Amino acid sequence: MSSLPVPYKLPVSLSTGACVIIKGRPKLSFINDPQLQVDFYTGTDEDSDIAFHFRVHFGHRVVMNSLEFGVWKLEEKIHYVPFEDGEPFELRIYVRHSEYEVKVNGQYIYGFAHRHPPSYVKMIQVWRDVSLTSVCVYN
Ligand SMILES: OC[C@H]1O[C@@H](O[C@H]2[C@H](O)[C@@H](O)[C@H](O)O[C@@H]2CO)[C@H](O)[C@@H](O)[C@H]1O
Repeated sequence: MSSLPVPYKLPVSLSTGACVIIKGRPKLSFINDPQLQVDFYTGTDEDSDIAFHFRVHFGHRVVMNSLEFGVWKLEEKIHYVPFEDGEPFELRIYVRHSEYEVKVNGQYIYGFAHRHPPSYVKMIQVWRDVSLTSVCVYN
């Protein structure tokens, strides 16, 4: 029941081989339609673009996208992701040469083809209805 502040922001540097590990817990029950959002920004300003947007509608679906010149682009969705109601989760995002690889709770979930070079990602924001245990960037 320790937590980072939410919304949480940190500066980052991403390269091939890097891994973002996010651990926390939904802060509300699923019947309350809670959400989790992770945004990889290509700048440090409020109005910077988002190279990778990962949004969990707990109990319903996951959507992924990018924000480019202020426009949401092609939405990619996952019907089922194994987040458990009331349980802690572990989310990992690996930076590969051609895609981000998304892992949740020991399962491979998705490969998101890059739309922007990861070298341009400058900060990450993790927010909405979560308590956050830790946000680590490796390599
Ligand atoms: O694509 C990410 C983007 O989704 C918007 O919401 C979408 C919603 O996901 C979709 O089911 C519906 O058909 O259209 C909505 C508007 O495009 C969010 O508004 C936005 O914040 C992003 O999360």
